[PDB]
Amino acid sequence: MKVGINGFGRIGRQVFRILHSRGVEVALINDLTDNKTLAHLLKYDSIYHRFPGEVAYDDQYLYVDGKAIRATAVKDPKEIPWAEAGVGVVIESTGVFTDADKAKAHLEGGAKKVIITAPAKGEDITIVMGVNHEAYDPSRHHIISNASCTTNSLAPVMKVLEEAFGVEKALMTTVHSYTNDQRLLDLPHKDLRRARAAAINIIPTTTGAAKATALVLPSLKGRFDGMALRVPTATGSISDITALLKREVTAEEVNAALKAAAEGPLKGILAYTEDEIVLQDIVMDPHSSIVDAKLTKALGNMVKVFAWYDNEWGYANRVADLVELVLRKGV
Amino acid sequence: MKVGINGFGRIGRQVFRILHSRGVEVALINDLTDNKTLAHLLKYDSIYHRFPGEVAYDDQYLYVDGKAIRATAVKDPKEIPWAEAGVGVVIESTGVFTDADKAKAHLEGGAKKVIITAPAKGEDITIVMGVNHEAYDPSRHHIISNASCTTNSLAPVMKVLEEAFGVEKALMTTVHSYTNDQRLLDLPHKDLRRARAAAINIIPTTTGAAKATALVLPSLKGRFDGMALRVPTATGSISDITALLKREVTAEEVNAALKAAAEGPLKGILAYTEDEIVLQDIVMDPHSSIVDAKLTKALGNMVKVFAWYDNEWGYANRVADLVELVLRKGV
Amino acid sequence: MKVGINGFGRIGRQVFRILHSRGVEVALINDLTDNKTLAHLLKYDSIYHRFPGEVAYDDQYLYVDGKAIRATAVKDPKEIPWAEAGVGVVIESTGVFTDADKAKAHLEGGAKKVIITAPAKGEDITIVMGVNHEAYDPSRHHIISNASCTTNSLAPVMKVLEEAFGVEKALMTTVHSYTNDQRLLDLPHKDLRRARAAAINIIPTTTGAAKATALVLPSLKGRFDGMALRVPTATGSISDITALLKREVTAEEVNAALKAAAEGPLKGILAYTEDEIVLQDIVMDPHSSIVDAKLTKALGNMVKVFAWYDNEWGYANRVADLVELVLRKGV
Amino acid sequence: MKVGINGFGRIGRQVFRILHSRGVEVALINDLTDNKTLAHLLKYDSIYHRFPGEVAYDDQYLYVDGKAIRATAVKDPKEIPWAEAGVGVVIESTGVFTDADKAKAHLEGGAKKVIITAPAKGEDITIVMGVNHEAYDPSRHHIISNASCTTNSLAPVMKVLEEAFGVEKALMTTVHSYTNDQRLLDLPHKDLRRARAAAINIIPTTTGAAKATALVLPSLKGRFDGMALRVPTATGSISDITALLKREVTAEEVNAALKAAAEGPLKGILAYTEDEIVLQDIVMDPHSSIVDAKLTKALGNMVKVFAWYDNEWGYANRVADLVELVLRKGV
Ligand SMILES: NC(=O)c1ccc[n+]([C@@H]2O[C@H](COP(=O)([O-])OP(=O)(O)OC[C@H]3O[C@@H](n4cnc5c(N)ncnc54)[C@H](O)[C@@H]3O)[C@@H](O)[C@H]2O)c1
Ligand SMILES: NC(=O)c1ccc[n+]([C@@H]2O[C@H](COP(=O)([O-])OP(=O)(O)OC[C@H]3O[C@@H](n4cnc5c(N)ncnc54)[C@H](O)[C@@H]3O)[C@@H](O)[C@H]2O)c1
Ligand SMILES: NC(=O)c1ccc[n+]([C@@H]2O[C@H](COP(=O)([O-])OP(=O)(O)OC[C@H]3O[C@@H](n4cnc5c(N)ncnc54)[C@H](O)[C@@H]3O)[C@@H](O)[C@H]2O)c1
Ligand SMILES: NC(=O)c1ccc[n+]([C@@H]2O[C@H](COP(=O)([O-])OP(=O)(O)OC[C@H]3O[C@@H](n4cnc5c(N)ncnc54)[C@H](O)[C@@H]3O)[C@@H](O)[C@H]2O)c1
Repeated sequence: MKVGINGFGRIGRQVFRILHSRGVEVALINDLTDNKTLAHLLKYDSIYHRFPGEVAYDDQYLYVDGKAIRATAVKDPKEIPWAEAGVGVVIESTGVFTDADKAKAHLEGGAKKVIITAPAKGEDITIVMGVNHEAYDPSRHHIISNASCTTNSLAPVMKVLEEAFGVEKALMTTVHSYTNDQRLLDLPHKDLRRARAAAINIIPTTTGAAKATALVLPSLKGRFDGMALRVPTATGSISDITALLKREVTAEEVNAALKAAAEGPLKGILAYTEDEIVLQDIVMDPHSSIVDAKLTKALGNMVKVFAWYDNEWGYANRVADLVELVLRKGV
Repeated sequence: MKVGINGFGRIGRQVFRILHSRGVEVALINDLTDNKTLAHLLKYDSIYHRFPGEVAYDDQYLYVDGKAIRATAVKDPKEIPWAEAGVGVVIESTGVFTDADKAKAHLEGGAKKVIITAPAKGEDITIVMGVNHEAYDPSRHHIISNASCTTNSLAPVMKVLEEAFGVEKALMTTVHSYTNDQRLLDLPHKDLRRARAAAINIIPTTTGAAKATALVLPSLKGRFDGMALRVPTATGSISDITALLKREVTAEEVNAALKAAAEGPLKGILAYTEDEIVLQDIVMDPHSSIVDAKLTKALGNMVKVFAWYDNEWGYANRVADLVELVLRKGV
Repeated sequence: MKVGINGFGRIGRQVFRILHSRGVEVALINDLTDNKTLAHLLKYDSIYHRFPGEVAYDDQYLYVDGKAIRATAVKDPKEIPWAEAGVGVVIESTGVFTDADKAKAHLEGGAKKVIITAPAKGEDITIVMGVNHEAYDPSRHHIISNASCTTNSLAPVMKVLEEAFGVEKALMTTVHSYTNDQRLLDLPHKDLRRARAAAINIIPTTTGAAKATALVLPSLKGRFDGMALRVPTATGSISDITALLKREVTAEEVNAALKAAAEGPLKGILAYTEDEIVLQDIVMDPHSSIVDAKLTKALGNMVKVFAWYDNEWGYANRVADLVELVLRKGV
Repeated sequence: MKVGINGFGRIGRQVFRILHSRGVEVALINDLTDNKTLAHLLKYDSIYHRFPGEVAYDDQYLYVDGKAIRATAVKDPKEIPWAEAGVGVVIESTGVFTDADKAKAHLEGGAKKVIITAPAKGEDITIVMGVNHEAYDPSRHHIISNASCTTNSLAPVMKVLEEAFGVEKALMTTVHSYTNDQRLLDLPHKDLRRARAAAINIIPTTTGAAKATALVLPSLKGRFDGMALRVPTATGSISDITALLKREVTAEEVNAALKAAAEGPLKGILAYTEDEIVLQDIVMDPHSSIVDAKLTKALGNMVKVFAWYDNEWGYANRVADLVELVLRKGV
């Protein structure tokens, strides 16, 4: 069937640009704004710049290189014209329908599969491409979570570590660009930390990306946890894992294990580099995790690995990848 | 009577800090959050830093320096206990009750005078201290307005220009720190320029600040206009004014007029300096507009003048000065 | 003859990327560092991202896409092997040999022309592509200045305002991203303003960009001047020109002039747009000036135009255009 | 005796303000620039703002509240009149004379003690106040190094972990504000990660701060190590310590330990808080390290702790303190 998107925001537009170049068909887009705003933001992105194609619109459609996309503005999933558009797969990027109770609503909209682009509650399955994607059974799995941007950077690295060396416990910190859940200047928020001026602060905040890695790598259940620090950058992040392994290693063995995963089984998902790169060098990179080899440290069995990831673009490519998988499998 | 504050935000909290240090007694603050958050934001400020005094709170009041202050979470100004609390002067800084129509609600609640800290629609009077405050009339003016931050910075200067030389036409641009009406990252908004990422962009935006100056200095009616460029700083702004005067002058003469005013009549509102300062140097300056004398240029009768202003602190001192005026004349 | 670049920094590398894609042959590059560093900085740029191609090096050469470019590290220009490399045209982008007398040293190295990529002093001719490029006389011009990034944005516009409406007086201000002549945090500088923290201030600094337009447009001699405000952005600027013209006009009228120039005689140099763009949308745009049509204001004869420019990319393209000109006309 | 300061930069000037507010007499300041500049730089600070005193100057002295303070521009330590000023303790804060063999010239010039505000090479001793100042020996120790901002932040925490539970191994990352050894925009540098533009990048960098902790807590030799991440903030850093302890602990045990140290023996050096603060909240805080109580986590015997530190102010205070001890111990 066709793909439909609810929530045309940061992940939403990026997934669109990507699905668009791969030649996947997006038939309807629903946000809470007029088509004129939907088309301006798609044409101009502050981070990824000019859209490479022609964008136009009318009161009911988005026109991209001549193809037409229904763009609506229904604040409720139930009433979104899924079936009538030919949409079997609904990417759900609003950020407000992560309880699978609420995401279920696209189904009686006529949608066949919902893919929550964030961690879900009561979903059918959480998938992280590269790690447990073979776990997908189209007979029983309909409401799928693709996990968070962070859990997708942790999982591929943790998997290599657990298989080559065995992991006993682990803690991690992600130093992350700010996102739209934060304030620009001091302002009321559910979290007294995120309530602060995102661009002139380092903001410690909680995360469950670590705990959630246990969903795709059960062996870590109860042995992985972490924290997050938000910093004044717009997109782009880095995961700082500190693992306690089951044997003694040297940086070279750890790096060598990561590099081989990156050129074999985890190809396209996990990457590995030896250059002296900074944040800007990984922006718009499509990998879920980019191992910066020169930073690895090992104190015997307490090792420390670092993986960069573009929380927008990389995630976005993962959503795209999943959608193609839900599709090739009969959806 | 006692001062209440509806809208505990950026301006709301600085005014409070200023009124608190002056001896005025605030008696109720209303916002949309809980007392914990309120107490917290008051105590810690990313820009003005720590609140100098003890702040605490129960599920009812905030205790600043032991003095309890009622605090509520009422979304409708009509349902606010101003009277019940002994609140004569309400400070409206939520920035949603700017049409004096809705603003009028605080009157039903028991208030006698409302002060909109923004450009209002349908107000009794619009005052800019130092310029036309001698025109406030207790018996007829109930819904005052202290104008915008930018308006407050131009007026003092324009007054000086007009009286000393006379203005024929004048256009201006204000380079201004971002504010809470902008976005962190590209997100929908009514103004498409402001839908964009605030901190990594120079954003042109429209401003009524020049036109609104004509309301306090009527001679400029239809003779003054401007633009605004929002830049990536969190507080502090500068006004670049290009005036076409009625006689040929030298920068020296223009500087001399502006200095004389700063030392005399406008003392306390207009400041003048010859030091080579920069943004951070005016952060937390209470003045309405500071003249950077070394930047004055003059081509005959065409002059260019600049004036920094701290859009949060400077402006908030004006609000306090007015609240304290409205009170010095019986509410 | 071939091109050689002296000073491989922000402008030199961009000019290179461009000369490179245009097929011009750069034979020798000189800076103050090793090839590993020249190669790395070239390969990874924070603003324009990965170099689209292969970069390698050795103790003696930089290999860009398989081509060998002699790369050296000589502090004195008299000592650069221009002759030994076959370099006829040198690009002087160090920023330290702007007094033509010092830049003369290049000719005593075997070089036949020098193009100072900055306002010069003592130059044969200062050329602003599109405005007065026809005056370059190969027979008599050898040390050519391409003027500042700002002058190049003011001249294409002022030229149009002078021919269609006639300019009588003008003052401009340029809100500019910071450059390497500034400081990261407070440090001594010849300029007490530039001595301050570039990324957290708005820094007023002086500029001769206005008076310089008078070299390419003699009619502005004694009639145009300005200022600059450096702000927290990496690259990209905007010029705010306030002109006093000779006839009364309407904004639409002024835009129409600009737009026409933009699609005819100034094609490729000047650009005109009507979309509601912000800074990020003009990064890596190749024009010298991009008229932001919706910003024009007009109070009779006093007009106000705004033109964006990317001080790195735009300027670089102009340097590449001048080099190609110099070459097409016989060295 | 009297204090002399070589290298009036970020640390030099903060140290002066501090020593000045304490009653310590600074007799001579040397740097490489003119007096006008030093004074202006002292008077106006982008981060801590205005110097709260009268600053004036003339061709040979600075004047802070009336006191004359000799000021000079001597490029070589050997040629400094340290003695002619009756200067006994020289604060070597330029950043180029951290090699004791080089800082030794201050002695030749007449001083008796040299305090290098940075990790040295060949120093008689390395002190980190609150941890090992009891080892300073006046008769033997003449060229003292006060360690790095980072070590001073790790040390007190490590001391408390080691004594309460015992540290097996531990690694750490410091998320740190940028500093003057980094670049504003891509420019050659020895470190290719630091050659990159500082204000728009998360720059990974090497630090020996974990290894110097062993110099003061010798039980850590070969059991401690780590990385640094520079971020687009101007001042303030946070340390993220992942320590493997000698027994199973709970977050409370650990914080209980740390709280107790702060209220007790480490008072004034270590601090403890349970508020949900962020970076700006610690700027200008005088403590070497501040435990963010709520950020602590523990997986059995693996713990993670976070401690903030204003790298200019916390440190300059430590520098002031050591100056005070070297004086009280007798020069
Ligand atoms: N940005 C990241 O780095 C990142 C990475 C991976 C996953 N995610 C997750 O993806 C989601 C989207 O985040 P994002 O950054 O794109 O945020 P965003 O705030 O840019 O996008 C949210 C969009 O939803 C729209 N919206 C709000 N309510 C709506 C509704 N009821 N129906 C239709 N449209 C509605 C908003 O108009 C907006 O365009 C969140 O769950 C987020 O946590 C974000
Ligand atoms: N920020 C400045 O530079 C500044 C300066 C001068 C004037 N102004 C004008 O002042 C106003 C305040 O802006 P601010 O910057 O303080 O913004 P803000 O967004 O920081 O303040 C708004 C606060 O009021 C609360 N509020 C919103 N709806 C509420 C309601 N319905 N009833 C009660 N409280 C509610 C919000 O939750 C928040 O606490 C605006 O009108 C603005 O245009 C702002
Ligand atoms: N940055 C811009 O926006 C821009 C735009 C227009 C014009 N310009 C002008 O062009 C020049 C370059 O500015 P930039 O921003 O590229 O500078 P930059 O600081 O980025 O680079 C200058 C390079 O010159 C090298 N260098 C220094 N001295 C040298 C020497 N004596 N011999 C050889 N190489 C030497 C430096 O090591 C450095 O790599 C300046 O004149 C600038 O004023 C800059
Ligand atoms: N800034 C911090 O975060 C921090 C923290 C702890 C330690 N330090 C260490 O302190 C030192 C200074 O750092 P800063 O950040 O104050 O640096 P900075 O670059 O601001 O200070 C340098 C000052 O030293 C002056 N100087 C340089 N060479 C000189 C010389 N030859 N003679 C006299 N004066 C000279 C410079 O002109 C400038 O005034 C470095 O060793 C640094 O690593 C800095």
